[PDB]
Amino acid sequence: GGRVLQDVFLDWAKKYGPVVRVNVFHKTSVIVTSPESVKKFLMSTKYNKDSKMYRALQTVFGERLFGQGLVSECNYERWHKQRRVIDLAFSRSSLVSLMETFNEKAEQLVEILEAKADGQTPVSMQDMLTYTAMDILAKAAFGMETSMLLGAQKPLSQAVKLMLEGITASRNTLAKFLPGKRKQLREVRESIRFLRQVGRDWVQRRREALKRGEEVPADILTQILKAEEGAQDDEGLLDNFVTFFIAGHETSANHLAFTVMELSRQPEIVARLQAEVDEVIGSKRYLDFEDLGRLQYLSQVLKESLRLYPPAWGTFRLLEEETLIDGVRVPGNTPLLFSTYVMGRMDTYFEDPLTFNPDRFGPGAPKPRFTYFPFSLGHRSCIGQQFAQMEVKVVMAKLLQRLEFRLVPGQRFGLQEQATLKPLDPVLCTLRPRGW
Ligand SMILES: CC[C@@H]([C@H](C)O)n1ncn(-c2ccc(N3CCN(c4ccc(OC[C@@H]5CO[C@@](Cn6cncn6)(c6ccc(F)cc6F)C5)cc4)CC3)cc2)c1=O
Ligand code: HEM
Repeated sequence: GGRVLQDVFLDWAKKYGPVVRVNVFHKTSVIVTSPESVKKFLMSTKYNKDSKMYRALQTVFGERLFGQGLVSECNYERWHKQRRVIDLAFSRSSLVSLMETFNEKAEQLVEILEAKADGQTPVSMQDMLTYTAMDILAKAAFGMETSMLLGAQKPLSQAVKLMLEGITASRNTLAKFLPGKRKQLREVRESIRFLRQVGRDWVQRRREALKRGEEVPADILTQILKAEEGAQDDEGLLDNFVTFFIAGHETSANHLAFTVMELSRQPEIVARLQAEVDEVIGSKRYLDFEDLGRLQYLSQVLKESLRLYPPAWGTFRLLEEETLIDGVRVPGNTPLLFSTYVMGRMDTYFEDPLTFNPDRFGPGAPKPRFTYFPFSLGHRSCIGQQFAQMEVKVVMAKLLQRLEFRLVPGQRFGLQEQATLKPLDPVLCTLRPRGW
């Protein structure tokens, strides 16, 4: 069964009102599920991330993973310094110029799949979408080619896989430390060091090029380095390398996987997606930036996919002074937990919440008001939002143009939780070419 901790929180939120104490963490924390509260705490620089919660990202099993990178830096000043600089890499011109990378990798994904489109060969969409998102990220952020889509870098994607399973366990055990052997523990440490070392090398390869007076176009890497000029160590730079290395591919992959998974049982939705893709791009191969804006219906489908299946389920702020929240006195020094997964599944905020219905986001439908935030909100919202929404439309658009998917019998629709929420089963499918 693929219930996650988020599902328990949901149960408790429906039953116990909009402020609920939990005791699964470092502390009595409080899960906060009223829209007004979401607005209050997220939409204000006055509230900041809980350093105690994000320590699980800082280091893992004694090994430095995300450090004080852009996600896990809780101190506002130190965080604003990083964010000002790194923001330059996500300008509109910065993103428009990634379209070629997004197209190249999307195209390459589809060809690999058309090569397997006999209707018998089982293919892990979760693996495939992961390879694609990784190849996009490496090229787009770091100027490097991983070619996982071409069977390359098996150790790299092994290190990522273990690091992530490692995060799952780093939360837990829990009496389960006698059974789950030292093998897993040191493999995770190995993996985490593998990742930092890839960072060291790609920082090297980059510095080498600049030293030969070579011309390097402005980059996420360019901006992470610049955020680090003056530092005694490269250690704050590696934090940011690893953060972007994982954040910039894993959750885009989960989102793609959930979308393909859910679409496999929504034939009407699929037909309408096909109809839209036919009129916007036809059978043309490259999608321009202007084309993405016109995939209106595809936007709604993805928004709806993020409402039921948000990979990044929420966030935590620290409540420093005792405050009254929805009629409940909550003491100072208390961690607040926000969940877009929880709120998206409450019939209080969404009629018939288990029905996948993209019309909820149709033009003219009032936007959800603090009941939906798959990219978080306020100052600590996702820097990579537009980047993600772009690449995901590029991939999904191409799949829809050329392929049809059928989920392999015995594949489940349920969730697991690693660093993020993702499908429990890979998304094993057989494929045919569109029109069969
Ligand atoms: C027995 C022991 C016992 C005692 C000792 O008795 N004990 N005592 C205390 N606890 C304890 C304490 C704490 C927990 N927590 C449970 C989980 N928590 C947690 C924190 C942060 C989270 O952030 C999620 C990231 C955010 O962003 C993403 C997504 N994303 C955005 N853009 C792109 N990707 C992201 C970022 C960067 C990347 F690089 C990749 C990513 F995907 C995902 C999520 C969860 C904290 C630990 C549990 C138990 C015990 O168990
Ligand atoms: C569809 C996939 C994506 C979703 C659902 C997602 C969602 C989120 C959310 C919920 C936050 C977490 C904030 C918190 O812990 O409170 C966030 C932050 C962040 N994400 Fe994304 N994201 C995705 C893709 C991107 C990609 C492509 C990148 C990089 C290119 C990335 C970069 C980051 C970083 C650096 C932050 C921290 C920003 C800051 O605190 O200033 N994400 N993401």
